[PDB]
Amino acid sequence: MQKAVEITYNGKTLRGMMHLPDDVKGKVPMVIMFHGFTGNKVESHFIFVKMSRALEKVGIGSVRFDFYGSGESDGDFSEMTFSSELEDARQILKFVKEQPTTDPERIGLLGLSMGGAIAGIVAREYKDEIKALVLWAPAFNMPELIMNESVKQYGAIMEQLGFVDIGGHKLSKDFVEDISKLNIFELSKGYDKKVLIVHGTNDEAVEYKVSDRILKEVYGDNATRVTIENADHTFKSLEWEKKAIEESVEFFKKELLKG
Amino acid sequence: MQKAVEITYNGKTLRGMMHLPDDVKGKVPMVIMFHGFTGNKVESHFIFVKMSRALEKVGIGSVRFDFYGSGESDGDFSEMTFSSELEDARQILKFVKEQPTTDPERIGLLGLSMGGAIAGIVAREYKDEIKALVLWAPAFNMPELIMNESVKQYGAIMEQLGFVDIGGHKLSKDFVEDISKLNIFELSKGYDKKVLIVHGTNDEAVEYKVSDRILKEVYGDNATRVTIENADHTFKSLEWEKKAIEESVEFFKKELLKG
Ligand SMILES: CCCCCCCC/C=C/CCCCCCCC(=O)OC[C@H](O)CO
Ligand SMILES: [Cl-]
Repeated sequence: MQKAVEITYNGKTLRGMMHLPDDVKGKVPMVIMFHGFTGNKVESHFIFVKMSRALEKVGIGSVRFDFYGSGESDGDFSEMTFSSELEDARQILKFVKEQPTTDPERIGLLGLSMGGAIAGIVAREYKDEIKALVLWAPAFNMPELIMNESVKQYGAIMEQLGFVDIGGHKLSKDFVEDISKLNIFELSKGYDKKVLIVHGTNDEAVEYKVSDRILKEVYGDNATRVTIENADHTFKSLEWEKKAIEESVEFFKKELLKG
Repeated sequence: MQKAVEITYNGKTLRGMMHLPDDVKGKVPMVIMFHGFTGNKVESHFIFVKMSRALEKVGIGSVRFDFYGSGESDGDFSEMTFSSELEDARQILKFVKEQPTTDPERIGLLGLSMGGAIAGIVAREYKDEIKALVLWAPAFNMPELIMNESVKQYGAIMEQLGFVDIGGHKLSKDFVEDISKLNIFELSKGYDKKVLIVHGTNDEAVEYKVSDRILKEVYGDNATRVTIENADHTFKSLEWEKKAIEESVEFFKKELLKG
C-alpha cells in the first residue's frame, strides 16, 4: 500500500510517500530514501518508486520525501543548503520512528548521490538505531565538486548575482558557503553496521573512484561494493536499474528481516 | 493550499497534487496540467510545481496527476499507451469537475510535450466545457516522432522483448501500435476557444516547426504563440521558465477570472 504523507516543522512542510507491505500487516522494517541534487523522491526514471515497490514485495516498507526547496515540498531551491537537507533528514527519520507500523529495530537508510552523503551522515549520527545503509553513487566528494565549480564560474557569477543558474534552479551563495565547510567522509566515519555501496563504473557525475575512497577512509570490513559495469550515474537502463534494485533489496532483506 | 490527491478507476490508482488559492470564497478557476513523455507531475526542474504556485497566487487552482505507468501512480511504463493516458486525462477532468471548489465554467488545460497532445485532444472532446487551453512544446507530431524511431530499430527488438528500453523505461509494442493509429492534429481540430502555445526555438525534442503546423492547421485566430528564443524543450533556465510560466498565468488570468 502506498499513501502520501506530510511533515510540518519550523513552518516548513515536507511532502512525501509511504509504502507498507499488503500481505504482511504488523510491525515492519522501514527504509528511508534520500534523493539527489536537483532530483526528487521519484528520482531518475522513477527508480526510487521502483525500489519502494520492490521492498514492499519482500515485506519491507519505506518512505521518501522531497527535501525543502525541491519537488512537491515547500520552499524555493534558493532556500536550500546541504545542512538544511540534513535537518529535513532528521525530521524524516523521526517521522518514520513514530509510525505504529514501524519496527524501530529494523530501520535502514538509502541515498543517491548527494542523498547518499546525507544518508552516511545520518546513519553515523544515529549509528545505534540504523540497522543498515545503502549508498547509490554516494557524492561524498560533493564539497570538492562544488568548490571547483565555484572557482570556475560560480564564484564569479555568485559574486555578481548572489546565485547561479544551474539549469532552471537558483543555486544560492548560502549553499556553496555551507558545503565548503563540510567534510562528508569524516562525518560518516564510525558507522559499524552493514553497508552496501552501488556504483556504475561509467558514472560521470560522481566518479567511480569516489567509492574507492569511501571503502578506504570511511568504513572497514562492514562495507561491501556492488560494481555495475558500464553503468552511468542513475543506472539509466532496465538492466542497470534492475541490478541496483535487486542487490539493494537482497541486502536489505538479509540485514533487516533475518533475526 | 497544496494537498495530495488520488483517483481510482478500473483498478488503477492515480496520484497527484491539488492547489487551491488560500481562503478566496466559493468556487474557483482550475487548471489541469498534463506532464510529458517519461516525465512526471513535478516535471523538469519542478516547472509544473512552480506553475501551480504561480497560478495559486492569482486565485487560480490546479491539479497535477502522474499518468498511469509514470511517477507516483500505479503501473509500469510498459502498460502505458497514449490512449491509456487519454483515458487517465478524462478521469482527471471528471475528478476536477466533481470537486465542490471547482467553478465548472472556468476549467483550463495545460500540457507539456506529449501532455500537450493530450490536452489538445481533450480540449476538443470537451470543447463546450473547457474554457481555455495552454500548450507547452506540444508534440502533435508524436506519431511520426515514434514511427521514425520504430521502423529504424524497434521491430526486431519488439518481437523478442515486447518492448524497447528507452533508458530505464519499457516502451511497449502496444504503445507503438496504438500511437500509429492516431492523428492528434485532426483530433484536436475544432476547439474554438482561446489557445496559448509556448515553444522554445531551440527545442530539440519537439521541433519549433510543429507549432507552425498547429497554428496553420489546427486552430484559427483563437490561437496565439509565445516564442521563447534559444530555449530548449522544457525552458531549462531561470529566465525561460519564468517567461513560460508568467505568460501562461497571464493568459489563464485573462481567460478564467472575469468574463
Ligand atoms: C558532470 C556533471 C556535473 C559535475 C559537477 C557538479 C555540477 C553541479 C551542478 C551542475 C549543473 C551543470 C550544468 C549547468 C547548466 C546551466 C545552464 C543555464 O544556466 O542556462 C541554460 C543555457 O546555458 C542557456 O542559458
Ligand atoms: Cl506526491
